[PDB]
Amino acid sequence: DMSGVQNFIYNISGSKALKSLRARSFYLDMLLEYISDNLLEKLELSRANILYVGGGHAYLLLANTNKTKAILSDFEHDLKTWFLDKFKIDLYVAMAYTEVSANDLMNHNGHYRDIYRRLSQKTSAKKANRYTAEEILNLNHQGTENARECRECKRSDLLIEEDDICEICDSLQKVSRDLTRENIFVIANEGVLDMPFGKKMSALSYSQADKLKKSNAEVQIYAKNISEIGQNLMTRIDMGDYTYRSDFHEML
RNA sequence: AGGAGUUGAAGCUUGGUUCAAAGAACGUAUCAAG
Repeated sequence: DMSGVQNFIYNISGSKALKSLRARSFYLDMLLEYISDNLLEKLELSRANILYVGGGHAYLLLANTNKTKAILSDFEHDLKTWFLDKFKIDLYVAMAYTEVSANDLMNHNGHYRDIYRRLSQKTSAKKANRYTAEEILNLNHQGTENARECRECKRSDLLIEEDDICEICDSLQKVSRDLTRENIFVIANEGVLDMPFGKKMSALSYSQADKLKKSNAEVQIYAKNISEIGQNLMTRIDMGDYTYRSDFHEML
């Protein structure tokens, strides 16, 4: 459960507000996609365990073992720290597990809508008490004063030189500029848009950088269309980007 | 030898016909988009 997605989509006041809007609306979905897929990868598991991924929500179905509990708490700590590095209080995921017996989801004694209700109660409980003590202490201690800010992300750190737009705040605009229908999305240790756990996204087109797919170890592919099912391994991400002309003057 | 008595009376006082028609209905410049 990502909270406050709307105020991050509309955290724009600059010139390029058409591009940044579609950039952020794509970016939240793709963050939720890679976060879920990396959890399944660290759970040595296939993508069949996803019931549904939507706008800000991702419901899952895993096993009930204590090893999964340990890796779930570690995933909690890593993901929470990575958001607290990048989006200070702006974005927050609320992972809560609920346990059910195998008889309990057979629906013979009922008890399924209250499984959703209990998961909502635990999600709201973790939403009520978000950060721990040392997270708030570090988050107040890392404050500093500067004479510059970015104009969308009104934010006084991680700003580039000679120009006054924050690094995600400019990366979204650039990657929104080069984004078409048949374009491919790729993630690796070198990219443009920041994702946990330290692997970025390039979102490069069919161009001179297609040659990474040869020996693409530790590299994943997010697709709009699927044609090749040999050694391509492109999984579909559902995003709708119809564009007639992209210039409003020619359009009118 | 001329005297009187009528000095105008009645009727219609406008009738019908189209009673605002076609045009423009904001254009631009910053803002934005590229």
